[PDB]
Amino acid sequence: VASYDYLVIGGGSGGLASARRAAELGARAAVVESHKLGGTCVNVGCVPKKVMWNTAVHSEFMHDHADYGFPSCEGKFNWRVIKEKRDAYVSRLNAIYQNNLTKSHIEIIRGHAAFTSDPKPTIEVSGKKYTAPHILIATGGMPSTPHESQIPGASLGITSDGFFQLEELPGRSVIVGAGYIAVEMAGILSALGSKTSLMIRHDKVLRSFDSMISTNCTEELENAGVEVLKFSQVKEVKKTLSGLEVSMVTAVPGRLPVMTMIPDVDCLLWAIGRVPNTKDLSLNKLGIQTDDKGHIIVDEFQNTNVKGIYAVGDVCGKALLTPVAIAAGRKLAHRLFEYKEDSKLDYNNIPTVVFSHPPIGTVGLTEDEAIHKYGIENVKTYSTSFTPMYHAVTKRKTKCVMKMVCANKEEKVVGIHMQGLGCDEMLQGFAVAVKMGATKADFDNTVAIHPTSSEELVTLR
Amino acid sequence: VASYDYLVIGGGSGGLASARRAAELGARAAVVESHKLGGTCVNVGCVPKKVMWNTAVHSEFMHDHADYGFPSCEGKFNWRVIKEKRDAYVSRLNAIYQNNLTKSHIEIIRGHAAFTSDPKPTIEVSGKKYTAPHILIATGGMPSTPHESQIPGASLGITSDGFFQLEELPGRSVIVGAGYIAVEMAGILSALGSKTSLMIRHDKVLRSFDSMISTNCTEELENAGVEVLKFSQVKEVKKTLSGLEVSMVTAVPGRLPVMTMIPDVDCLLWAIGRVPNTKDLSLNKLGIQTDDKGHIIVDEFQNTNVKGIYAVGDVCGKALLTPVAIAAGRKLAHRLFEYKEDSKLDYNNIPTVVFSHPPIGTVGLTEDEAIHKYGIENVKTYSTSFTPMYHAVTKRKTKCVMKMVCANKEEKVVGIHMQGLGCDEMLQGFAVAVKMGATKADFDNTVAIHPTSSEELVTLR
Ligand SMILES: Cc1cc2nc3c(=O)[nH]c(=O)nc-3n(C[C@H](O)[C@H](O)[C@H](O)COP(=O)(O)OP(=O)(O)OC[C@H]3O[C@@H](n4cnc5c(N)ncnc54)[C@H](O)[C@@H]3O)c2cc1C
Ligand SMILES: Cc1cc2nc3c(=O)[nH]c(=O)nc-3n(C[C@H](O)[C@H](O)[C@H](O)COP(=O)(O)OP(=O)(O)OC[C@H]3O[C@@H](n4cnc5c(N)ncnc54)[C@H](O)[C@@H]3O)c2cc1C
Repeated sequence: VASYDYLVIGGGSGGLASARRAAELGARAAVVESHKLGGTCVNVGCVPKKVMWNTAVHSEFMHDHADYGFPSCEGKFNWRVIKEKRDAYVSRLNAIYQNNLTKSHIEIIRGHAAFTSDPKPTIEVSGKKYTAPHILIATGGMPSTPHESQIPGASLGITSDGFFQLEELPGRSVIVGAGYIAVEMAGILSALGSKTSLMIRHDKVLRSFDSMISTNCTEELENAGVEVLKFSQVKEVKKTLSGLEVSMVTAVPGRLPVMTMIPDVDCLLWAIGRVPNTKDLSLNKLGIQTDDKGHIIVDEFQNTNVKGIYAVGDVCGKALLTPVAIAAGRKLAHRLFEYKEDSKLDYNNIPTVVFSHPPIGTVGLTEDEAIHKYGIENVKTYSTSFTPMYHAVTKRKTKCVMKMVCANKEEKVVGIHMQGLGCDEMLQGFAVAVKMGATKADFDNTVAIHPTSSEELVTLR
Repeated sequence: VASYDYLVIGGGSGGLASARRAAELGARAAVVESHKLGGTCVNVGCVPKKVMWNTAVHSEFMHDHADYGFPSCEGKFNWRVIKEKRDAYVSRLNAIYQNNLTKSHIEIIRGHAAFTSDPKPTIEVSGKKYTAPHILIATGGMPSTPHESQIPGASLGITSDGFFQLEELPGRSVIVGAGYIAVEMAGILSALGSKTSLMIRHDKVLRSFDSMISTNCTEELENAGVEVLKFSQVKEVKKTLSGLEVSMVTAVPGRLPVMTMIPDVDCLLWAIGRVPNTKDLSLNKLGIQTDDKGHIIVDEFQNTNVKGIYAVGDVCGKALLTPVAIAAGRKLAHRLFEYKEDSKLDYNNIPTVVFSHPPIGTVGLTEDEAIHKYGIENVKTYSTSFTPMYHAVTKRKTKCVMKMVCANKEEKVVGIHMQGLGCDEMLQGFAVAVKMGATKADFDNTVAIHPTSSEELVTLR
């Protein structure tokens, strides 16, 4: 039984981040990974997605070429040209991450880990046993898919994982789901040329975001050529002579339901949710607490109900973002190996960017959350809607919407929500400001940068 | 002699901003303008420049089309197509600004204003006299040009004003100057297809910016095809049979000077400086203080040496930016008509974006200024240099450089400097943070947004 100071299960965003900071602090650490280092983000997440988003953005701007005095671009997009370059980039990143580990003297145990029946917390990878006074579970999650029992022919559709395996652009695609992953996929496919439909259970996408955003995003999707099928869901899917045939039910409130068949579908993409990767961990062997979805339960310090065992990242089911897994993993390493018992991550004011077209940026409370926390009487919001200067000379147009949520008489900025060109790189700084507890006065007393879209946020009235 | 509560001379950024805020406070105001409302920024500055920058950005991205799986774009840029659309946009803005004035009940006195010999401060516009207890001078400035006496044939070149009158793309252009206007002009002309040369007196451009920026910007200019002629200056210009012939002297330190002739130049653009517009104001009639450049001297409250007379904007020669003129103008209106005697603009931490390729963003002190203000021992800087993810799949590359200047043990962020894709919309928020007095810890405790370039600033080490 080989012993280490720190055993990290899962070589993804949180695991690697935690292991590397620990090693820096003098801990003898080891990382267990059954697949490719970098985890979900690097291999089938953030990275390949951003590359594809940059590709879609190229398509959109190509539509404006003539408006800007250039000759019209004619071409059909060649998917496998970009797919190959994308795959290669991911390969380079994998090699880099391995190198980072070796340089830090972190041992890499290749294989699938599971807890043993042994008294003191111990795991087994390929017959060999390993243990440590501190063990971190950062196994992440996977795409959720419907059961054939509930939706016949469900296994005929793909998930976001399959999306990155596609070698050709699907002629016709149907995406099911209304979360950020669904929105992003629909946006990329549509911009690249696929006749795309997005099937959502209600009337708007991203319903957990501020109402101004969900409303605006749904509209922009439609303006971009995406067919948004509201109040609908798949009843069954079947393989026809040429492609799939999707049977769906549309039940608009105050109306009679109606069944519809969508034929000649080349790609059915399920983007309905994520499930934690805890099934084959043998967590029961140690009695580690989980909820009914399989998420590991942790306190504010990432502690599980068992001493010496922690969890961070997607596996805990809260704030499923790479930077959050990373920050939580680092804060943990500092608390354990630098003995800063107050070291933990504040899950409030975590910023998010959704790579739609245009992109969405958000941080803090939505107007509704602020109203429930401070009371309608104490919440004031400021907002604006304009057409970015970039479209002053184009026939095609997109909008830019911004909303600031303030609380109390001091007008503390508790939330910022926006969608528009450049909003993806615009958010970070304001997020710092909001984390610092800025008030509207602080924003107002900052000289604007002109001409930009960002200056609108410091000149709201 | 018609009397008002507030008389504003100049209908540009600062003048209009001040007049409108004053009216809001109940003041009976009037604005004197001899030309087009909107001033320099709207008519021959920020606006038309940004439109042209967006056009140049289109050209750059078109070079990457093939790399992103699209068929190569072939076309020659058609200048007058964009010039006409640009002119029209400026026309719309002019109409809008006039409307804004009327709606606020601000009187517009068309004509050139000058102070009279009259005791109490009075001005005359087209024979009629006007007065007020408070008069604001916001006449801005104009492009500086060499005297024929010093540089023969100087009048053969154009200024930034002339640049916006160009109806065709110059085949060969030479820009003289090393400030932001020169850099921007060179960048646009070069990207649009003109064989461009930038003539600078020393070895780098933007020498008043942080050394990392001036160095990087000079390199990027060269990588973009701009011929940077260092340690050179024009000796004389003459009109030949086809275009201009520029005679220049290149005096590299530690070398013998050498004269060179640049033939077939279609456009010689002087971007050497700006002179204040105070010459025909008859300021002497009231003994208003100015420096030897013609700039009106003011205290921290925009007061001139004469009671009841103020000045803001480019005419005062400090921080020549539209947002600064606007903020100073508004702060003044609040002090005068809302009686907030402490109302004034803080000229520290004013953010600036230079629309180069890639764009530059800066706010606060450069490393050298921080060292002179706090001492080498108390100044710490953090920086990084990387290739934006957007170029992971392109043959063409640009870099992204970022530098954070911290002071004292607390590591207060006193300066942020960067250049790279997206930096134009990235700065505003960090500027708010810096204005609030953030420390490196505040930046470090803000969760990153991934994948973006902006996340690099909150993960510096
Ligand atoms: C399509 C999509 C796009 C996304 N885009 C973004 C974005 O753009 N920005 C963002 O911030 N987030 C994004 N996310 C979410 C981000 O990918 C995850 O939040 C992040 O990867 C979670 O980090 P993790 O450490 O918790 O898990 P993971 O990264 O998933 O790593 C878990 C690792 O554990 C390994 N593992 C599992 N079980 C064990 C075992 N029993 N033993 C050994 N190894 C094992 C898996 O192989 C894997 O590598 C994206 C998610 C996806 C699916
Ligand atoms: C090429 C260039 C690009 C620039 N790009 C930017 C940028 O991108 N962002 C930025 O922030 N800044 C930019 N600037 C600087 C910005 O244009 C000025 O900082 C800003 O216009 C100054 O405001 P002002 O109120 O002081 O003067 P102005 O805008 O110049 O207005 C002065 C007004 O006074 C009028 N006037 C003058 N004399 C009198 C008189 N005797 N009576 C009656 N009317 C009269 C003039 O007609 C004019 O309209 C740019 C400058 C230029 C030249």
